Amino acid sequence: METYKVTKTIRFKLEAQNVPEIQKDISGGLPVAKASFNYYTINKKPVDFGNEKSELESRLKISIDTIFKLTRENFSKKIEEAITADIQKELNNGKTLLLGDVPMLGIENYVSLRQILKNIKSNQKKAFSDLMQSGKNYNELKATNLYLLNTIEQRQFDNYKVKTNELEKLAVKINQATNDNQKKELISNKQRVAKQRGIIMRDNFATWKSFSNFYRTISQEHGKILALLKGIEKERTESQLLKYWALILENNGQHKLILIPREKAASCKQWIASLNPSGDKLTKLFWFESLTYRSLQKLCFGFTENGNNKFNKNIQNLLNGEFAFQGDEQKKIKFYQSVLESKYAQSVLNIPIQQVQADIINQSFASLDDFQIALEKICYRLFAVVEANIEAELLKNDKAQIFNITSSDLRKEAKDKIKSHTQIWKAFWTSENKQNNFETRLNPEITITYRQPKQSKIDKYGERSQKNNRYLHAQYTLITTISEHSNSPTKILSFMSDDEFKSSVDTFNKKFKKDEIKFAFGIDNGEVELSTLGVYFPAFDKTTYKEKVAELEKVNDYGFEVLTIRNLNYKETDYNGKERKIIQNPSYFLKKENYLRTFNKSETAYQKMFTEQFEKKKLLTLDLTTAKVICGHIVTNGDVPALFNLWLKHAQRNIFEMNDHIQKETAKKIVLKNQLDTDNEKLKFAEYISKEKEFGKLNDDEKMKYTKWIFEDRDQNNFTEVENKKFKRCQKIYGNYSTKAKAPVLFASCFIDEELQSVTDIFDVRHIFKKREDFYALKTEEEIKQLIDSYNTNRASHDISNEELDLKILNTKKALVANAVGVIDFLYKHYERRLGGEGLIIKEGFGTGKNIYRILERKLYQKFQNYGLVPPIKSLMAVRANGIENNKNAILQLGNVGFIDPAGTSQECPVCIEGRLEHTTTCPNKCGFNSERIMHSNDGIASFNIAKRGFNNFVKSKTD
RNA sequence: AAUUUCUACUGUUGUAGAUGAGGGAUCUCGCUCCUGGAAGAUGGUGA
RNA sequence: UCACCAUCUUCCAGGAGCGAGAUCCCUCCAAAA
Repeated sequence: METYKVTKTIRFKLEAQNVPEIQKDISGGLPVAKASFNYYTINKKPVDFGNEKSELESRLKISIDTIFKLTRENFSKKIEEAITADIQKELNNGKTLLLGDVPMLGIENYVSLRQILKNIKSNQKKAFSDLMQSGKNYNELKATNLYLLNTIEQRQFDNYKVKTNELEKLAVKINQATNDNQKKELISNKQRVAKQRGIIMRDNFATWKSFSNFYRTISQEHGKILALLKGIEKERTESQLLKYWALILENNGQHKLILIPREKAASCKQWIASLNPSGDKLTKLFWFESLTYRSLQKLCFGFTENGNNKFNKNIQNLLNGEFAFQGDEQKKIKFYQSVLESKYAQSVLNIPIQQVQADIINQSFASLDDFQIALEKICYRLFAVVEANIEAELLKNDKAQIFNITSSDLRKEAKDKIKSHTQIWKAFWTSENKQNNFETRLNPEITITYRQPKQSKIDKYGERSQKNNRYLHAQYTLITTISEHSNSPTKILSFMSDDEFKSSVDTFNKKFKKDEIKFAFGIDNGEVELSTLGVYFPAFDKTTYKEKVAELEKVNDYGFEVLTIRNLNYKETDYNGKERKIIQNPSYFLKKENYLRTFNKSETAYQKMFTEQFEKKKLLTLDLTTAKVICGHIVTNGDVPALFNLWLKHAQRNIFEMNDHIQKETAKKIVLKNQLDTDNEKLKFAEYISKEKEFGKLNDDEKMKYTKWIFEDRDQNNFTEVENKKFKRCQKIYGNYSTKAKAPVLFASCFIDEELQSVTDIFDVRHIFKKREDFYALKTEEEIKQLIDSYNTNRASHDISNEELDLKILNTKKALVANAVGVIDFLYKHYERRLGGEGLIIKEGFGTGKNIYRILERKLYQKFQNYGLVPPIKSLMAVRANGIENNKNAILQLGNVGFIDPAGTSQECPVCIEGRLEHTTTCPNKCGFNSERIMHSNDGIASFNIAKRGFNNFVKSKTD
């Protein structure tokens, strides 16, 4: 399908060769210099600007008389007069009524409208509050000046006073007897009490409420204008760093940067243009020139109204501003064509006269866009010169400054696995690009950043350590931005209104035909670990159980190949006398080349190794948790350690905040256990894992049954379907704790000063830690327990702040999701190629309404956006809406992406549906299904079910 | 504890993923200090 | 029994200073001696 004007920021390492001027000025990257490839774009000198402040001031000097006309709210004349009377008080001394800003805006004589409004608001509430506390009556109220409130009904305040009274009563209960449990309880109640009171006040008070709205109104304009000012001022850098003309020099397969002083710029070009156009004399020079549709606009119009722009002065006859071109694309296009056609234009706009003439001037266009694209399409020009001795002449005369561009990839051309970003940069220079009319486009703007090496790793840690690493040094980082598929419509769905968006996206969705679909994936929502994955094909929809099972027996025909690690413990010794462990990075044992260079072994040994250490399988599901791609291979257990780190930190954070829960001076004994015995603990736990709203509807016996339904076998605790359904609805976080099944979990209960079997605080250690077999290879459970035990009491162990903890976690999350995105991308390609069609990525519709999952959602989307299978959009998380509730048939579609309802889960059998089932266990209905040689675990059945339903919903979905 | 990515693991030239860049307004909720009022426990005030 | 003082504490309201989070919009190529 089509492609998009995707924009990608990119960056490279800079090395100083000669910086006579830059070095004069020489935590994170710091801007130091900004430069452009376009000799015209430099000419926007800062001085080329007026005193914009004064004009904006015209928008701000509101008078008292207009204020009531600035609001949608309706006020009784008496209320309006009172506001005016109040304002008259405030009208004293200062006269310049303003929005409110830096005194530079309006001089100290200024008074903020917002503040005055906020003032009055505060005074009224305060006055009212103390009246309340004093215990006066309605008549008292009426005799007061509370214009905002004295209009309040006799009825209403009754409530409020009563309620107020309630707070007083409650307060003495808190003044006295100082019992925590009840005091907390009491505080809760009061909080509630206050909640509704606010509701009451907020909602039931028209004058108050109205005014509230009024204040909430005035602030919006102030906010809109303030954004403008900030933008303007920030952009309006009086001494803006943009002072250099950017050039490109190539030499010996390496590219160099050149920055020229502005003053010298002019003359430079002159000298430049006199040289030969082509050759193979080693040294080469480059520069950019182009004209843009967007610039035409700003050339043809703009300052025109100001009487400044001299271009339009000379073409007045050709014309009536841009706005005059109302509902007529043929007018603008022909207008423009004339402009171009205009020799005068041709005398100063550096354009391909011949080319423009042949295609632009000569031809007509169906729509404005078409014209636009062509313009910039052609306008983009790349110039080259061949001559030796160039750089010294530039240095000798032009006082130029030069930089070197470098990376890991650059410094070895002679290899295959180049990083994805470097392709772009490389591909840019190629002739084929030029042949295609500069498909890939370099924006004419660049950035230079400085980054002081971080102290923390310098002195005693890498410097004195004599390490190989180069973070401790000074660095110059180049920031650039590139385009893809520029020669394509700049389709934007962002700016649409309500009804508009839905139509547009639907039109988009029409691209995909129901018969084209060949396969559909599915992503489970399970929180036991990251997630689980499945795939489906329509052919599985047979008519009878026997047909379905037989079809399901063709995994050799439909499945995907996989490699599995045999022995994790496996390790070797290299040619340098150090142990390598396979588990830590399998690649060293996969890619033949690396193996040889490391271990000095022969081809046959490699072959024997390969065969012995691994296994091959074909499956219809997968464990996404640990999955990674290596050298075009899928491995379940590729990266154990990534998970491990995740959990560990997981543990660290939750435990640390538990102790740091202002647990001051109280012996909140935090005890770590592998299970829970008493009902008090169990009941105190199930609450954490259920919705309080639905929890309150359970009785004590139901609460007891719920705990048994959690911590006890459900095959013997004969709960009813309604009980199960109620429990499922109560369930908040999906999980498993069946007795001590193959995923044992810990617990971090917190006794209160002793083993008092009545009250406790228990975070589900599902937030803290879980145990898996695989980890053992890394560390022994005893070592694992000892380590974590450090957390609970060892305060000194917490030498690092949260600011680090959080970002470590956040980035750890990023890494997993990145591995995930790799596997999913790989798979998609495979099937596509294998079946010659497009598939559907169906995801459990977890959203804002209902953390990784959000992340997973996002990054997934972007990997697919470069493919153009999905619309362009503001931001996925600012899109989603209703239509995702109470329907097993519901579906939301965005391109090939789709969201559905979470009703129903693993239990539904693939074949007989109704029979509850577990992986490795035969169907209770004896339908004939088996999961022995088709899936990997229990979770696989779920991800199979979700796709099955998702595809059925998609076909059911009808635009008809 | 080799990095445009120091972002992941291993590790002085590997496997993956990386648009992102900058920036700002509004609104809520947590924690400290200040001013006034409410309201409460003592000891002196007159039976 | 009542006006004020002594003492310490709870609460609300209002103001300032500090911290976290949702939600939205913009930025990323143009001139004459």
